[PDB]
Amino acid sequence: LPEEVNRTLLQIVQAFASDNQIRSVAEKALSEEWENNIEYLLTFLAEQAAFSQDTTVAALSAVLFRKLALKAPITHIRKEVLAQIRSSLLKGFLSERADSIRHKLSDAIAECVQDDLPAWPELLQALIESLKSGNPNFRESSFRILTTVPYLITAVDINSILPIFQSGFTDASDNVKIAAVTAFVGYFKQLPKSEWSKLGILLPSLLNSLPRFLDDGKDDALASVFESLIELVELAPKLFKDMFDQIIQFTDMVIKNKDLEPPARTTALELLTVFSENAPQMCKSNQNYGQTLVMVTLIMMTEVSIDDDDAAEWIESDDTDDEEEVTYDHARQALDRVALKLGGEYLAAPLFQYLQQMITSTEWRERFAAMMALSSAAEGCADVLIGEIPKILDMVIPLINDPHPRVQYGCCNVLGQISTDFSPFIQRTAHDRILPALISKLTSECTSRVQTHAAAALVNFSEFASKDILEPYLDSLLTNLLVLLQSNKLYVQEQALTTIAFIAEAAKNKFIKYYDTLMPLLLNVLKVNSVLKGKCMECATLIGFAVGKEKFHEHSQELISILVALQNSDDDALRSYLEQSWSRICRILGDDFVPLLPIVIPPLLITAKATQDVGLIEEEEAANFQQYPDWDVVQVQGKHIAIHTSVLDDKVSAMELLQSYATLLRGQFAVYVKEVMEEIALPSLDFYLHDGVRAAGATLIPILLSCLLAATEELVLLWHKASSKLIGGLMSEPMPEITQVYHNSLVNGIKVMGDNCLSEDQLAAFTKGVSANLTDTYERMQDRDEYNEFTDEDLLDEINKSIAAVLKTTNGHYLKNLENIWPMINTFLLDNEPILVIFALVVIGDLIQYEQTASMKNAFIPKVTECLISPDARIRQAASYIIGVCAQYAPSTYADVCIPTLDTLVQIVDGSKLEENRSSTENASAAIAKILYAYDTYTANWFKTLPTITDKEAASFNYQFLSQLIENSNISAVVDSVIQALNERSLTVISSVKKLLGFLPSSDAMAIFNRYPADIMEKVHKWFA
Repeated sequence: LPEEVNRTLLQIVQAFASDNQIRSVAEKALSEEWENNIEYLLTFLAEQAAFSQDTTVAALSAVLFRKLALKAPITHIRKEVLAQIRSSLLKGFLSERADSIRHKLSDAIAECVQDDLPAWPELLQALIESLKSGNPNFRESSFRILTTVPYLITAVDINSILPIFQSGFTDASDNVKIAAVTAFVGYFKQLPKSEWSKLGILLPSLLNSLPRFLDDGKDDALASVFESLIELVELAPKLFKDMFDQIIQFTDMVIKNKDLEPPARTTALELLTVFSENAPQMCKSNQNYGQTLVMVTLIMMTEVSIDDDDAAEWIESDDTDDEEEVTYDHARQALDRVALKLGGEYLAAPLFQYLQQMITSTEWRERFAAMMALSSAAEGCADVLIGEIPKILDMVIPLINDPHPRVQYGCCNVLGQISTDFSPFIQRTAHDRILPALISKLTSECTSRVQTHAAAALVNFSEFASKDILEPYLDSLLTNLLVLLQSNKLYVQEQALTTIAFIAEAAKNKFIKYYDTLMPLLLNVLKVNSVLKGKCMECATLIGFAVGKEKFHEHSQELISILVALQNSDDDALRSYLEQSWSRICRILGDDFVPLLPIVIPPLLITAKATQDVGLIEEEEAANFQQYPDWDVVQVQGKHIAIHTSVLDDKVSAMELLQSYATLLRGQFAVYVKEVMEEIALPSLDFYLHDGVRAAGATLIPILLSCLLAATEELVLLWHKASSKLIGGLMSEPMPEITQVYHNSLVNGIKVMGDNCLSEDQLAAFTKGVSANLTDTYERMQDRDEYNEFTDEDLLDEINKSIAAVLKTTNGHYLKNLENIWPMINTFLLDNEPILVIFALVVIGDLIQYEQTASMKNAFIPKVTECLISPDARIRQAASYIIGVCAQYAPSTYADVCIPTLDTLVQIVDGSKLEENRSSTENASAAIAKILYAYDTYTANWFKTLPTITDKEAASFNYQFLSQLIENSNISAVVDSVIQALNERSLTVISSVKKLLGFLPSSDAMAIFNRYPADIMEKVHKWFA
């Protein structure tokens, strides 16, 4: 560099070390003054990083160099100057640099290796030498560069690179070892699989180098390696098959060694568990995984109240978790997660081997652990455990009265967890065992923690319990809970209110009995602490719904005044109990809520208008932004962003409430429609960073319209704006799941708005979207390895609904646009994948409903007649509906196919009468009835397919036909066929039947409804003329 340039830059970069003022003045100077100067700047910084004897200036420059070299970008730099930079960087790397500075140089160097940059063979050469150096920092930094630039691994000869890694794993220095493993795993995460087979052979060397960490007592570094291995299991789990037992045994060995600090034990557990989430067939196929996993997690769950056998510290504290019981926490999460992926088929047996034993230990911690373990595994193993239910209770329930209060707590928990996981069956079956067990723990004989947890477990039970089942136990439950309500400890009171609330909600009308006593107790609590009052308001309004409006009106006025007070006064946890309560009052009050809207809606508007609160951010400026629970950072197109997740979640919550107020208030909500639609719903579709928002936006639309419609041009303006943005969203929406919501949204919009609600350019725009969606679905299904082991059906189901909706609103005229995507529809019809076939068949049936299709008759009847006798009942269903609809709307143009196939329909109609394909064969039945109407042996066949109970449109036709086959000793089958249809709520046919019964003796007539029980004879009486 020119000598002047140097001291200019030297001064500025020295201003960087320091204060805001001196350091911002330097920042300005650089960003304002320094495409004319970039290569000088780059050259300067690279020289500083390489040669400056000042640590701080050196570091700074290296970091700056890295930042500015991406921004440049490095590609657009003069070959002449790249070379100089590369050489000085390399010279600095190979000189005497402090460890931290070599790291930064390494990362700068990485910025100068790029596929389209001129070849840099000096780097390869310097790395090969450095890996052989006796200075650990040279070795570490070399693997680091191969971590950042993994493609360099491909550029080295295979017979050099393999020994490089084997040496890496084996190195004297732990830091070198960590860097080699990082680099090794990094390889897999940056290169295509076609390249993997080339380092894969090394996994054994890596695994074999593991026990050495334990020998050296270097378990903290073991944890780092376990973390790289965790990533490798996600990428290439199969690679570990057949060294499988050796990693399993090794992690077993480590987890059991309980004077290791926990990091190495918890990461080893994570390694174990992650296999089940990435290679379930593998873990299932070896008995040893399940066994080690269960054994190991049971041990860890024992690690509670350490050095505190009485649990003194725990009885005194609140019912929140002591998050300092880390290994215990990890163990239950693990057991849960594995159980979920492998199922009970695979782990009930090993689990129970160990439970039996620990249940009876004299170590309380083990009896506890057994409860917590069952409790963790229960969801996952539901499939098997749902039928070992009395056996479970026999083991669990004795401990309800265990000497030790934590075992008691433990027992309450299992009863709670199980009540949820085995619902609704367990409510029906075990109330006689469960409720008394729990109720007995409510008494003030027991400790605060246990009483509260028993009360907690009662919520779990109640969620899925019948009012009828709970009824005999209410008095007992209530009297006990009232005691806890008076407890002296905040948390006991709070749980008591919540338990009462949720019991009440289940009890419904059976709770009316208890209302007069409870409600003033509740009012007094309110008049007297945010969670208490919120939990109290929640309890009051849940009680209010359970008892109904009239009864709730005894205190509603006062309650409402307290709500208002609470809302407008000087925890954000309260805001929610308030919101949900107002909303619950509106479900109780019906139209009487309307006066309250001006209290309740304004705060919801504010929240529901939160903008996409985004920070276009920088690489380092992330990991710290990531610290916050309330924030998450993602990458859009390489360049990153910080999104305030909490705020966006809150927007959704508020939109949900706006949506339910609209749904219940209907016409009454009309005053808000324009505001919510334009300032909330619609802008929400452009929230590309949060799909909940986008979805809530779409579901709001038709509900808003329907509200304005019921009250009253603006409706049209709004609808036009809305439908347009939905349609345009169909082409640009990346998530198929959201795409489905838009279509469903349009269908609902169309049903609200009625006839011809869409314009011609809209219809064309909807077709491109439909086409893009059909295109992207085909391409995803043409997807499905050496290393690895309904959202599409649902989307297509909805697209069928939108197309039908659009056809109906246009009354056929959409057939013109429909021609453009016939190639799509055709490919589908003759693919193999049954889902695409069903889609196309269903579209086809819609086309025919609107004799102008002959154009195509020749193209799809061959496939339809195939489909008729497919193994797949959903295919037969779609096909027969098509044939039925052919005869109905296009009778002369399809007379030739319909009558031939008529025999096929008599055959398909005869597994037919099952639940699973009752659907299919009911359509066939209706299909033949349709044909017999459009154009005697056949009709007698048809009859032997009644009654029709599952499909509504089919049933509609068959009994219309049955009514014509009459008005223009089968008599008890005739009547029954009809009674069954009504009774099963599938579908004037009655008028025809009356006349038939007229033509019989009074005693013959009466004997038909000999068979029928009282409840359906109550209904029969109220059906007849």
